[PDB]
Amino acid sequence: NPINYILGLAIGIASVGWAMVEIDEEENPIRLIDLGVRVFERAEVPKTGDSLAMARRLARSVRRLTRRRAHRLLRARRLLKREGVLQAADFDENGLIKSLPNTPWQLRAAALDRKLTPLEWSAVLLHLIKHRGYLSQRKNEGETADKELGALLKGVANNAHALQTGDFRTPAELALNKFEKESGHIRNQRGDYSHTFSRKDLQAELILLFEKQKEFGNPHVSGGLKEGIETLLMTQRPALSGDAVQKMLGHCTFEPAEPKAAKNTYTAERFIWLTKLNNLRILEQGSERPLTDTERATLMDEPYRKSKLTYAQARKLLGLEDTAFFKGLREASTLMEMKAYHAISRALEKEGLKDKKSPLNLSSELQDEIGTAFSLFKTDEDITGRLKDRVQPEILEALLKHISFDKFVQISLKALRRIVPLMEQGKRYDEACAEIYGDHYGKKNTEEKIYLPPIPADEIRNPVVLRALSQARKVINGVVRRYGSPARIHIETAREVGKSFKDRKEIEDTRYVNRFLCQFVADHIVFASNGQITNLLRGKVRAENDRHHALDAVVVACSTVAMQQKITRFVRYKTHFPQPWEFFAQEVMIRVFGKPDGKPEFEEADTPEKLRTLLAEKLPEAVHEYVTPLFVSRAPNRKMSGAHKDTLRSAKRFVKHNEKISVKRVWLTEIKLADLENMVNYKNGREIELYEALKARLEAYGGNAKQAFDPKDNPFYKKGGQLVKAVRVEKTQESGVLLNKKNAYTIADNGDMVRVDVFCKVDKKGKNQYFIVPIYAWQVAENILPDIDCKGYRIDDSYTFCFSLHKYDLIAFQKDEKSKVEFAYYINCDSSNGRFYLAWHDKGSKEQQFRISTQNLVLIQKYQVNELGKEIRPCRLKKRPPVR
RNA sequence: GGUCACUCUGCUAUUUAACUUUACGUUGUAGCUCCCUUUCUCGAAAGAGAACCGUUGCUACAAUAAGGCCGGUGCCGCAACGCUCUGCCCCUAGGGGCAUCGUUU
DNA sequence: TAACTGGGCCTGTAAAGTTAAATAGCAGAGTGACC
DNA sequence: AGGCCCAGTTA
Repeated sequence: NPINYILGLAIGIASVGWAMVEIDEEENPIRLIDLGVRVFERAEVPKTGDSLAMARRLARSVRRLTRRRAHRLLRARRLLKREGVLQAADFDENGLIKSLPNTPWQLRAAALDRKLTPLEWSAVLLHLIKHRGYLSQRKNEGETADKELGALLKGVANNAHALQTGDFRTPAELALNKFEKESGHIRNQRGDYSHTFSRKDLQAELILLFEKQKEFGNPHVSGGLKEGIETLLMTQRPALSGDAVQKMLGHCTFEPAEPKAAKNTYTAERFIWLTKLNNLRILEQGSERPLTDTERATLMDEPYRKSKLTYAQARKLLGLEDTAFFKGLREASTLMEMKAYHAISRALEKEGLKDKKSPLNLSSELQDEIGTAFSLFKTDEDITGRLKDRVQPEILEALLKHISFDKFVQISLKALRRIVPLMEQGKRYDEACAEIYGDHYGKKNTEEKIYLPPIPADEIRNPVVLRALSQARKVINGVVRRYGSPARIHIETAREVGKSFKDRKEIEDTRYVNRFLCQFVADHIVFASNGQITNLLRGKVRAENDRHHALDAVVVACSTVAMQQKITRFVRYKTHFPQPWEFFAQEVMIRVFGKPDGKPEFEEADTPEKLRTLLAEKLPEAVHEYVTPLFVSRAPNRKMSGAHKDTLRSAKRFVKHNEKISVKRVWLTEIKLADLENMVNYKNGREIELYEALKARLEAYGGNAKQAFDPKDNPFYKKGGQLVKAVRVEKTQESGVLLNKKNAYTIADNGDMVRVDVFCKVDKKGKNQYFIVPIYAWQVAENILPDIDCKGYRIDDSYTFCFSLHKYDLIAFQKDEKSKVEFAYYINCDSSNGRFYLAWHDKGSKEQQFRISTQNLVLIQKYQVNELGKEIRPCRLKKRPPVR
């Protein structure tokens, strides 16, 4: 099996591809061999550009929030029962309070003046616990500039200031006189923050109430009840706990199994100091010069004595005035800050055993330990658990009172302890590294294999580029595992593939430019091509990616020569760089498209034999049987995960009387004429005059609902004087998802179809009718297998099972009794008509390059297998797979 | 000497991953409230007055994935990656592919 | 009265913190490989 | 972009 490969691969954000070539003795390729292109599912939400895992993280966060709030209210009700406020006869079967009042603001205001019923008192407590305001929970240090206070902070601070004035005693009293004043309502509406309170003010109201209801003879003012309610109001789970920081740390440079040193460590701060000092060889007298040993020793230990050793103090300590020095800094801005030592010193001088002018002292190892503790942990529990019986209790209490460390450095404490004395002597960082670790300091151990392994867990930041590198490794290994190891493959990352979705939309080498790809390919196995000069080699060209990756591939296969040499020379500051060779300038255009030949309108060479024979008769001995008509390979998605749509709609009629409609309120600002036509009180004829008034108000502005119905400029009023901010509108709901089935009639649109199972049947008039059934994620969660085919009737035993498929799986095409074979790729399916969206070997821009097809009478639709760059086999399945 | 790349430090900008909360929004149920369909009752008429349902606004409460686990204030569940355990599909005992399998947990 | 077909509508959101990591720009120190 | 309905047309 003779083999030779310098093939060449070109990658992009939405596609990768490769084209093979036969090489000779030295750096010269003969005729090409084979090509194949894979496409991508861009790893980001298409329109927004958000990460796919970002929505998952937000869903997890809101799940946790909702669940913890529910359980906090449950604990509140259990405490209400225990402390004797309410008895078991006051709780229903679901644990809720019977006849619980719905006026907690008025009751919170009246509790300042009168006695409260146990029901009123329980309602007030539950209302204070459920709506508890915002907690600052940020670093207590600050300055005299707060410019970025947004809407939430502005509202909270304004309400707090209005509560600190001598007119309103409590937040509920202020809420009642803002309810009446201008808002008309109490809470926030339409994403506003004007009415939110600080949790400190709500805690103050809770304490003051408890005191007042102690004055007025409320029987339930127990200390246990007060402590429980205050704990339920104030307690929050910590943001960082345990190894949360440790699991997020990088790896030390030289020391293999050692964690990074904290930036606020003694050793690390002295290391930064010595780095600055020894690399400060910057004194310009017309020529630079280092600092002598006596100069360094004199200036070194001043940052401990004073607060900040700035450049002015440095000059005033030793130097002159004419050889200005102080390299490439062009005032004197602090030059160094011993922030860890100075911060510990001022914290201990605040309350502890310390004097202001006197210099403080502690074991350098203990300083290291406390820095590491405050960087790796934030809760007092974990910090004490790490520093108990390592430090004294009083100084530990002071440190927990006023110390907080955040950042880290790139090298461990062990390597730092080995390195910093060599810098104290005067040696440079690289000198110490070469002296200690023998100038190697990292062993690639280049286990060059034929197959390329994947990347590790902490691969890179960008998930789009992570997926790019993963599928690039896949496509490279697929060809290396069957065509031998390549000599000078190809490299090709587009300027847009690198990074910057937002800049990508602005455009419609500042990127993660192969820093993990170049290293990976160079170690575990090449030609570094440049997309700018990758269009160059003599040979637009149908920008729509039928084979748009193939040209980039064949030319990334040709970048190893003086072209790149004087390209680097032109990057340094050359006119001609042609490389015409092998007389395939138009043969490649013939092969990669299939039927291009400069004709631009001709039947595709969709057959192997036909393609080879026709190219043999086109512009002789360059024909190689190891080729097949090229078509793109789709990365398929078979994930069974997904979620239903977030919008909740009424479904009382849908389940009780089985009319296929949902009802949802629509704001008058986002309303349209069709919504008015689907008003609940209009289509049943309840409120015709209101409908006519709304229609007139909309038509007066020609459909501009944001301007016709605008608060504070054009409010709408019903007959009688009641405001209308939204109206219930009916929508057609053929299929849905029932939610909260125990306590309500609520539905949500299906969303996230995971797969489609297609059955085929005969016996109407000797013809084949196909029925297609959808399967969504919620059905997989509920473990059900549907039997209704999108418009069709039930699936009985008569219908024989034919197959099932997911997105991007290819199938076969009839389109009629007598037509062409038309292999295509699934994209979507229609829940109403059963239609299919499809795309063929053309890149398939979903906006315009779509194809629509209905499926009831197609006379042939078949499952297919479309593995690597071109390895298409026919797959057949006969056992209907279930869902769990 | 220039070009590129790499290690370390400082500052800046952007991006990514994890976690803690708040305020909304949506649906439902109550209560008060704006309209209003229908059906009745009292009326000899005029006129009143009730009731279900719909529904405007405000307040409260509930739900806010659907669902999996298992030796309670419990862990997961809209993502990515991979072939060590399984299935499917595929290709020649060997090898791939895709997962409903596993990992980040 | 049932399919086919082009058009077109609706889709969950903002704000406040604790962290870690990745890319790029500038300044400072060095290394190595090419031109 | 996914989901899928709407009004017209066609067999």
